Amino acid sequence: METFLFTSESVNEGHPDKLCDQISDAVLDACLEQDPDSKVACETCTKTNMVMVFGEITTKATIDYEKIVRDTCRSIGFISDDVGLDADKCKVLVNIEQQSPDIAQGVHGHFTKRPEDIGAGDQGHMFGYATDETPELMPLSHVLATKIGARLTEVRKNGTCRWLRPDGKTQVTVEYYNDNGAMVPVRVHTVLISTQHDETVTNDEIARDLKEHVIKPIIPEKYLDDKTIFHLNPSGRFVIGGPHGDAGLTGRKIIIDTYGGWGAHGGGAFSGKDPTKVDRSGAYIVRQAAKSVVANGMARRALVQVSYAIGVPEPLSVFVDTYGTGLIPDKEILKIVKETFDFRPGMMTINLDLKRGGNGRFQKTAAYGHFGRDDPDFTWEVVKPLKWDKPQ
Amino acid sequence: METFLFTSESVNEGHPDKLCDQISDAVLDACLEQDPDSKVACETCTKTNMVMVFGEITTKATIDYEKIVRDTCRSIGFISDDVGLDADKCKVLVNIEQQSPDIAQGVHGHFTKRPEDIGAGDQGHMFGYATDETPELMPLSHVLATKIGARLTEVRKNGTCRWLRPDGKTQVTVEYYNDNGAMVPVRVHTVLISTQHDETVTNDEIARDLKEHVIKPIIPEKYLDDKTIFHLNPSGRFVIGGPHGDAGLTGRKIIIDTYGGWGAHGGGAFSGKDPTKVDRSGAYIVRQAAKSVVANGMARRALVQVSYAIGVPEPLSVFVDTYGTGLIPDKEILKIVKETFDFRPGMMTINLDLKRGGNGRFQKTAAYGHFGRDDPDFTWEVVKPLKWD
Ligand SMILES: Nc1ncnc2c1ncn2[C@@H]1O[C@H](COP(=O)(O)CP(=O)(O)OP(=O)(O)O)[C@@H](O)[C@H]1O
Ligand SMILES: Nc1ncnc2c1ncn2[C@@H]1O[C@H](COP(=O)(O)CP(=O)(O)OP(=O)(O)O)[C@@H](O)[C@H]1O
Ligand code: MET
Ligand code: MET
Ligand SMILES: [K+]
Ligand SMILES: [K+]
Ligand SMILES: [Mg+2]
Ligand SMILES: [Mg+2]
Ligand SMILES: [Mg+2]
Ligand SMILES: [Mg+2]
Ligand SMILES: [Mg+2]
Repeated sequence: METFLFTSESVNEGHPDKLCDQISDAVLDACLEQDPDSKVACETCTKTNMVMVFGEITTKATIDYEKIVRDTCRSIGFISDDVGLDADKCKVLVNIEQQSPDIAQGVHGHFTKRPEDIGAGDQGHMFGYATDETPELMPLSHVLATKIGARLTEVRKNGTCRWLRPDGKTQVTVEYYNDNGAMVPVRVHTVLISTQHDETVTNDEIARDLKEHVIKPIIPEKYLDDKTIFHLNPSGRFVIGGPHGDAGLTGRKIIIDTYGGWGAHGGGAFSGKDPTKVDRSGAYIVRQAAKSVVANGMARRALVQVSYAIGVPEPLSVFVDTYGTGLIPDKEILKIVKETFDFRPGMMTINLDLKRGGNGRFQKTAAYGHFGRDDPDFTWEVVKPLKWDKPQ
Repeated sequence: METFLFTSESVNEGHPDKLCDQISDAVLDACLEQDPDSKVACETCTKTNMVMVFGEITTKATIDYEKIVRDTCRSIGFISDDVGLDADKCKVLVNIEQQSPDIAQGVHGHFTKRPEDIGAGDQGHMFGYATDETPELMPLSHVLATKIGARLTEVRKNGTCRWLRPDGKTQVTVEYYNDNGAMVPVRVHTVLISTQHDETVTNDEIARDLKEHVIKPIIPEKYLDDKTIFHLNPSGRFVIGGPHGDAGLTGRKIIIDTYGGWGAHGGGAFSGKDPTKVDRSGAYIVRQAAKSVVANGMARRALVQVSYAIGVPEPLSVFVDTYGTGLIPDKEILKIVKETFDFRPGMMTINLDLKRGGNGRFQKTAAYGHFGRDDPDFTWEVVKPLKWD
């Protein structure tokens, strides 16, 4: 049986880049809760004892940027210089201005353009992907790395591993077989975790606890064997973490946000962006398309690209590829996708309910990936029925 | 003839995200020039009247961060509030500290580990890609978007289009034919440019000038026809730009830095990173491997993944896929790539000469893409001979 090794990583919510995504999306949530028509382009960065929120917001909302920043950091567990950032000591810089009027006239006519006439908030390209290899129609390498990172957070919060600190990363190498273009996981080859820790725990205790409390409960037993490789805190010490160890920025985890290196990426970040930014609304809709093609049994795997021009409602290009797993030709799947899905940003916003913030609607997307989640707020995970001649 | 549409974009050196990449790599260059063993992790961000350099540097170098920032902005053409940032008046913030000692012990033993023992400076995965569809073994959608963006900067600087301002973007949609897994460009479907401009030029003049001075000189005539679509400054006004129009950050153009959506990306940014950061040295080596497989005639297309753990010299995984274009099996190409290439970071650094800064060695990688360039400083663009039958 010929196989190959494919690797995906993740980080948890205490990773300093993920912190920035969550602050950017906490700001988006706060704007939309008061003004659903908010134009939001909120970037965040962090380093030792410093968070800065910067970029462009036009909102009728009254927003306390400082509070949102400190509250977000506090909830993730950045509550002392000892764990790499103190939410209640750190400098909070704010360099927020209104959206460029040159952008605003072209995109939405300063909040006068009707939904079907709203232009793309910028140019770019976006991909959606789905694979039948997991029930959430996501790649197993990604899913396993992601769920391990979430389990790492959970055993700190639930008091199972009292020695953990917020900042952690994971990486899973899966051995795969190609079944007529479909991806069939064989076994997990290598599992890696690097997690921040206090000074009370030995490397033997870290290794024991990570294997028993974190990795074993998440990876299906059928994928683990006596030859599976384990790298557990390979640096040998990870006491210094969060912004103290490593500068964070919004949009530096776009592959961890998406498909772990499977499918494709157009390069646009998600977090801190209102849905006129097709970086977000476009990627969500082409995930809905890719997932719908696979969930309807039209294909075992699907990749969809869309592209846009700033100020133009209609996409410049659309493609569908099923890696030869389609039960009808890709040209016919492309025709069905284009008849079923409205790629116009004004339409995507309403059709996926993307102007709703609050109850951390977008903050939830900013850690543990945007795709393959079952929370009803993830509206682009809802499968659309597709009209086709489905085999008996 | 059955075809499909594939789109790639670019931005030029005046795009605020690309400005950040160039500042981050200007800081790397400046450190390496004095201290080749500099540990550099320099992030940059920018918004109206403000640039900030932040992250971690351990260097024996004496560095003027403010001068490097202002010189980099000045050279790109950010010389007034009128064109979106004033290199001589903007606030320059600096939050640079030394590398975490916890990282330093694990990666390089505080500058004591020998090359073969240097660990990956972090975990992660990187892909390299090559395609025989262009002489540079890069995807045509990416190459055309990139070369159009570079021509856009050129006609501003050389005084061909004097209305231009530094900040511009491109996108090209190519109609492709699949030839048994190989990619064969048929024609250019859609060309888009959005460029910053002064108040002295009409939208009709912009469209005329961009077609005649920027697009026509770059796109091969064989790819352009009467049905090619043009979007030329479709927003209708792009007077405000650079940091004034839009916040920039290092590492927010990783697809424009690489293959324009072709192949794959592991998510690691390049700019501001010394070569112990396998995000950079790992991506460079797997581009060299993918390109070498294609240039040796082993395949018409090649994707190579490598992955690492922090502190471990040897990669955790390697894969080769030729999209069914391989003339020998992918398992055998993987065996030749692993016998030919040394993926240990301490060895990659020396083998690609990545500790040399100066004459903007890394600053030049920080706009117009890291791959498919002819400049001899792009050491990873050198084809290695591969032994096969
Ligand atoms: N008035 C205008 N009309 C058209 N384009 C404009 C414009 N003002 C600015 N732009 C361009 O649009 C660019 C934005 O590109 P991106 O950086 O791709 C946006 P982003 O939302 O930060 O997404 P990213 O995640 O891809 O960085 C600006 O930096 C500039 O080149
Ligand atoms: N001592 C240590 N041992 C192991 N891991 C550590 C560590 N100190 C920090 N790390 C982890 O390594 C992370 C670095 O993750 P990344 O953000 O991927 C690095 P980067 O150079 O910024 O690349 P990027 O482009 O992927 O963002 C830190 O944020 C932290 O989680
Ligand atoms: C076209 S620049 C990208 C969007 C811009 N940041 C805004 O505020 O809408
Ligand atoms: C493992 S954290 C990423 C690297 C870090 N910025 C450094 O200073 O080396
Ligand atoms: K960093
Ligand atoms: K931005
Ligand atoms: Mg990072
Ligand atoms: Mg106060
Ligand atoms: Mg973009
Ligand atoms: Mg940007
Ligand atoms: Mg990384």
